[PDB]
Amino acid sequence: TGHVGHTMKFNNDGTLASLNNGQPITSVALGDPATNTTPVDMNGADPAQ
Amino acid sequence: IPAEFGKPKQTANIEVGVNLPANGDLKDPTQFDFSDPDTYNRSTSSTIYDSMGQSYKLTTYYLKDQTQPNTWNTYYTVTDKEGEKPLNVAAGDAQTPTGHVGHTMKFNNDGTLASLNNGQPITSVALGDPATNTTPVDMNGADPAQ
Repeated sequence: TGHVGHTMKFNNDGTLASLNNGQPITSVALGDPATNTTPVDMNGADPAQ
Repeated sequence: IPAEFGKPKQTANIEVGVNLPANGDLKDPTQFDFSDPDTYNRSTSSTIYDSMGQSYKLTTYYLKDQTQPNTWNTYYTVTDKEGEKPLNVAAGDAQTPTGHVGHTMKFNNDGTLASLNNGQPITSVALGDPATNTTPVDMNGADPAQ
């Protein structure tokens, strides 16, 4: 359906192994129609947040 | 014993400070018509005086731009005894197919003012001069170049 998340991996002892294949987790712009297929209706706020 | 005594002074500077609703509906700049309230968002009334002391009603119309975010279109109209004649700005950056010239207001994401009339001061054309305005104000013998 095009919903993009991130994967969290853990070791056998319960400790954190990896997050998003080692890349920082940043989301696409909330109210920007050019980058997000479902832009947030920001009601005049900054769409690039 | 005069009923009215004073020296009339014409209106030259009008300082307006307003807060514009950020959640208001977007409007079409090209479809603006001061006779149709649904084309714009808000309208305020102000009273102005000519050189001879006649009172006139100045109605200010605010439109929220749909094409450009955080952008507002503001129009001016002068009300005389024949009707409500729109007032045009000489160098305003808000233009309509109907020939009504306003000025554009841009705002930053934190809510502060970003720019006014592309950085140029707001000067309106002469009220009663038919050579400068397509809709002259009938100033009743007062100064037409105000």
